[PDB]
Amino acid sequence: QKLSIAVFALGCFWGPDAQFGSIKGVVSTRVGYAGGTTNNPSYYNLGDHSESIEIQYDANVITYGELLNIFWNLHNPVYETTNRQYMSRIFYLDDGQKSEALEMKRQIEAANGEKIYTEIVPLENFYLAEGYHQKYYLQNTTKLYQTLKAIYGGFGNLVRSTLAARMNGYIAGNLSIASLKEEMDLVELPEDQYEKVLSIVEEI
Amino acid sequence: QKLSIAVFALGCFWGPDAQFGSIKGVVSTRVGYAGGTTNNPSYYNLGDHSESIEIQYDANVITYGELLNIFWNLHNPVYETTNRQYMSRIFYLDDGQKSEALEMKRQIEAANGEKIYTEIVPLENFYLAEGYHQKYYLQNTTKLYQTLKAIYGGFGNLVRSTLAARMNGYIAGNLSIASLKEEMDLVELPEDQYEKVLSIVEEI
Repeated sequence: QKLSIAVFALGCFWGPDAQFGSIKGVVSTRVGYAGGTTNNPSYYNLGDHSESIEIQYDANVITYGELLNIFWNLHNPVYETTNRQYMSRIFYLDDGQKSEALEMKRQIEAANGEKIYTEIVPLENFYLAEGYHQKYYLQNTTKLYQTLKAIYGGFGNLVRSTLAARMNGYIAGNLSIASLKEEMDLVELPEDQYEKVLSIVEEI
Repeated sequence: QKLSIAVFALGCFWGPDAQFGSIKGVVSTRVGYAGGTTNNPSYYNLGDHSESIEIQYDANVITYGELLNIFWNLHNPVYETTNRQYMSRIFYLDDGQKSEALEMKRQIEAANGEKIYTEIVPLENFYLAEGYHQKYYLQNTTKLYQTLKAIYGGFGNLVRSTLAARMNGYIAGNLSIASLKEEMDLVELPEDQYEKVLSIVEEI
C-alpha cells in the first residue's frame, strides 16, 4: 500500500523500462521526461528535459543501492556528454537517496580513476511520456498486448501493473520464461485466460 | 568491394544497430540522423530529422526484402505517431528499394487491415551520429571495447568493421556466442589476441 520511488535518466527509456521492470521488487514503471523547465515535453520536444524513468519499488525487497547499481551498469556516462543537456541524471526524492547516490558515484570515480558525468539533482517534476512508449516492447507484440489490455480492462490499468513490466521485460529478452510463469500465477486469473496468455508466450 | 546500402528509421537507433549488426550479410552499420532539413543534427537537436541507421549489406547474402521484414518487426508503427515528424521512415536509394517497400507496406496494410504509418521517401542526406552512439552496447563494456579499439588501431576502424557490429550485437543479447566465435575467426588474428578477446567474452 506504501512504496518507494526512484527517478532515473539514462538515454532512451525503452531498454530501462524493460530492464528494471523485470527486476524483483519492482512494482511499477512509467517512462517520461524529467530535468527540464518547459511544461510540455514530448518525444521530439524535450526542451531541457531528459528521457527519464520512474520506478516504484519495494524497499523490503530491493534497495535504492541495488537500483543505483543497475542504473550505472545499464549505461556508460563516463564520456563527456552532457551535450547541451545531460543524458545521465539521478533524481533524488529525499536526502537518503541523494547521499547514497553522491556516495556511489564517488565510489566508481575512485575505483576507476575515471570521472562519471552523472548529475544528481532534486526531482522537480516528472512529465509522463506518450502512451506508445509505455511498455514499448509489449505494445509491439499486438496479440499478447491486446489480450492483457482486455484482462486488465483498460490501457492505464495494464501499464501500471507489475505483470506488464515483467511481460515487457520478457519480450525484450530480459526474463527467463520460468520467472514469467511465476509472476503470471501471482495474479491468480481464471485458467482459460492463463492458458491463452501462456499460449501466445510459448509460441516464440 | 561493392555493396548495397539501406537507410532506415525506427525510433532509438541503439537497438537496431545491435540487431541488424548481428544479422548475416550485414557488413557495416552507422547510426545517425536523416529525414530533416537542418544541416546540424545532434541527439537533442534533430530539427525535423529522425533517428536513423545506415546498413551496408551484401545482396548476395541478404535481400532488401529480408531487411524490410526485420525493419517492420523491430518496431510497431501501426499507431499514429507521426507526431510533428515521423519516427518510422524508409529511405530508398534507388527505385528497386522504393517499389519493394511500397509493396511490402501494402502487404501488411492488407494482411492486417491496419494502416501502417511508415514514410517512404528518397534519401536526401544521412547525418552521422555522435561517436558515443556508435556500437553503443559495445562501447559501454569498456574492457572489450578498448581491447578491440587497439586491435583495429583506431576508433573509426572498429565501428566500420563487421566484427564490432557482431560484438555489439552479442553484448545486446542478440547473438549466440557460437556465432561470435565464428565471426571472430573470420578475421584470423594472432592467437594471443584471440584468446584475450575470447577471454573477456567467456566472463559473462
